[PDB]
Amino acid sequence: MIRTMLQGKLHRVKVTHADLHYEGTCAIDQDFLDAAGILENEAIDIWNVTNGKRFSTYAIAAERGSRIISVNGAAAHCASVGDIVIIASFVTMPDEEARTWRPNVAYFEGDNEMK
Amino acid sequence: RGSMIRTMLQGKLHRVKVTHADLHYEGTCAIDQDFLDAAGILENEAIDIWNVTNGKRFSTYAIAAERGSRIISVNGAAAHCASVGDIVIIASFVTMPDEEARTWRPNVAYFEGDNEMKR
Amino acid sequence: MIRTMLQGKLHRVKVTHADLHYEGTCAIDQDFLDAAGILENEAIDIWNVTNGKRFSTYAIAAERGSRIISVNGAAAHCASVGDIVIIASFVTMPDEEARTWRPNVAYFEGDNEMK
Amino acid sequence: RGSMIRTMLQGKLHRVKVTHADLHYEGTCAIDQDFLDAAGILENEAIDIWNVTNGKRFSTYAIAAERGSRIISVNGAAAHCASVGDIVIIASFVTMPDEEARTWRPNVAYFEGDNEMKR
Ligand code: NA
Ligand code: NA
Repeated sequence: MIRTMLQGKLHRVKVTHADLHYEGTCAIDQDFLDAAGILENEAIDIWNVTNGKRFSTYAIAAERGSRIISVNGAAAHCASVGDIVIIASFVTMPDEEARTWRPNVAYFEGDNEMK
Repeated sequence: RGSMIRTMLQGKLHRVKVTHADLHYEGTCAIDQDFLDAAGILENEAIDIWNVTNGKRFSTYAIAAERGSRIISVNGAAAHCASVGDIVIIASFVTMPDEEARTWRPNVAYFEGDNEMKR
Repeated sequence: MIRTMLQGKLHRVKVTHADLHYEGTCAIDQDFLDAAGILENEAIDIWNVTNGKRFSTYAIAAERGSRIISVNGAAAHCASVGDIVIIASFVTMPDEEARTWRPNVAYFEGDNEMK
Repeated sequence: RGSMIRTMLQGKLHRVKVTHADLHYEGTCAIDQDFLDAAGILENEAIDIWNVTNGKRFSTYAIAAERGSRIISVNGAAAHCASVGDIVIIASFVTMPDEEARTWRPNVAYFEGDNEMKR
């Protein structure tokens, strides 16, 4: 059987931009994507610690070192600048592999400073 | 064998406008076949609809509307989630192994006006 | 690439029972499951035409011919007796097969009379 | 090859009670490893939580809490969706080909009282 497993997680990043009108696509500092194993164009779940909203989208890379978490398009209805969110992706694999799988978790403090 | 499988954006229709929404007398969401083609979306494929106007997010499937009709019809229970005039994003996601995912290019079609696909 | 496709749909069935406390598991007349290709223990989506709620659960079989649609446990917060719902399941398959895939759709009127 | 793949209930914890819920200082949901074993749920597996008390439904993942702790800890953003004392159902779903799905038996564990697993 095939299991759905946490691939990686950005833990407690702060939303830095949220534009309904002008922008549409969610964007995340490429360094953060790299640490969590999350890919450009991959499905992600965003869990908003500030307001409790939970939604699914995909992200593209923001510039390395920018520390950007940009939640745009329709998703701007779900997060505001300054909200603390958790961003996760999930992968599937057979049960035998899933039993030893290790996700990639990156922790943040302050203004999206990775620990 | 046993490769880790990613869920990736296959394609999307960016900022199409809902043209029809009927709760009672229709059920199935329908999208102009030309639009489905541009986004690589199939008839009967699962789609996510993200409503830019009201923020609602939901999952359904679509059938093809007549080519050239420019229809985006959100019917059945989903008519509680969108209305005629609303701007929505319609996406489909596929699964593939990690290596393919890392160079995958989604099929994105951009819209304006009367559901005119931009060049 | 692997596509997620509609497997089958029960179109406009009426909820006949909704018990939060006593029962937990959603149940559907086995004849209806058979017509839609939906399996016992399969993930299903329920889209409530009456109140707009959309949720995911799984169902077990109710007695053949009972015409039961029972929405119980936590899901009783999402539907009431008399609500009209659409129940769907989805399967995955490769793109090449998905292009010709045909879902199983069953239509209903009145008191869960299949057409 | 090309078999149609079903999403099936793998297992569930039926009517466990939330024992801890911390928004700010913790993130990860945790479940007594004995409970994970009984339901066939893995550490880091996607789970659905259906809150019997308040009707909220959400998806997350769990890590193992100490065996015998009887912990059901719903933390991070998910602490907006459950509270200590709430009765919840925790399910995981797996995928498999249609033939296997048709005879698949989910791993269901039933609870009462102080998160006591019924025989
Ligand atoms: Na407009
Ligand atoms: Na109790």
